Amino acid sequence: EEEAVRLYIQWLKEGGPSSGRPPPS
Repeated sequence: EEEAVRLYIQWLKEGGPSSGRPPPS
């Protein structure tokens, strides 16, 4: 897809909001 979204993915992949880290843009 990209990298931008990909980090959302990666974010989400590691738990997203449940992980702790802020959403990537």
